[PDB]
Amino acid sequence: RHLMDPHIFTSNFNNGIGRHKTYLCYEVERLDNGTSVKMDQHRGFLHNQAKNLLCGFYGRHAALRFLDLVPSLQLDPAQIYRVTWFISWSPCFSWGCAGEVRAFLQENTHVRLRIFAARIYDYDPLYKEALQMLRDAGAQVSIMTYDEFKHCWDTFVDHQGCPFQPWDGLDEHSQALSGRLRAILQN
DNA sequence: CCATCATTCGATGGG
Ligand SMILES: O=P(O)(O)O[C@H]1[C@H](OP(=O)(O)O)[C@@H](OP(=O)(O)O)[C@H](OP(=O)(O)O)[C@@H](OP(=O)(O)O)[C@H]1OP(=O)(O)O
Ligand SMILES: [Cl-]
Ligand SMILES: [Zn+2]
Repeated sequence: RHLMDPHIFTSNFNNGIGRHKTYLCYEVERLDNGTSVKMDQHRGFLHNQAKNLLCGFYGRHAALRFLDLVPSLQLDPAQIYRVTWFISWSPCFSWGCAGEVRAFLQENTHVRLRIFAARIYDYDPLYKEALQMLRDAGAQVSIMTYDEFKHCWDTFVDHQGCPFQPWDGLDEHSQALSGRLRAILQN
């Protein structure tokens, strides 16, 4: 029902250009005997609650906003689900975000998590430890390529019929990030 | 409250 402005998608998911915000598009699928049935009702997008020192508020990261909304998803404890995130920045360690996602996965063994990041959040000096902790908790940690960007455009954006138009350098940036993520996950 | 930055889950500066 709720779709993202095209300008907001192309300004926030560009994998060579940073913004001072995080968007997270999410999709939930049920895993059956062999198959997976797509649950169109369980998809949407959100962004971080911005830091706001006028109120003494040091923000709430997009990943923790997703954990906040999990109860409202009303996932049946008797079924197994795969959650996919398409997140403009990779999850941080230093605010405790990777830790809470790990705790979530340990507490909810019927939920399998897949994360595709557009960009690596290395402003956090412990960014490697975040990506390794999520992998160690059983999350698939990946870089967004053309296929994931095009899927997010097609699925989450208010395109009004406009096909995905890849930005210059999309493939080159995806490959370079893919190489940085592989070196981090080798250990 | 915006505007800027060729913008790292905002920091500044101007009014
Ligand atoms: O079932 P297929 O023959 O592979 O059709 C695919 C498939 O459609 P769905 O998204 O409806 O399943 C792609 O998604 P995947 O299942 O392969 O992940 C989709 O890509 P988007 O998710 O990017 O929209 C793609 O694109 P489109 O619907 O734009 O044609 C479409 O067709 P093609 O792969 O033949 O282009
Ligand atoms: Cl985070
Ligand atoms: Zn965080």
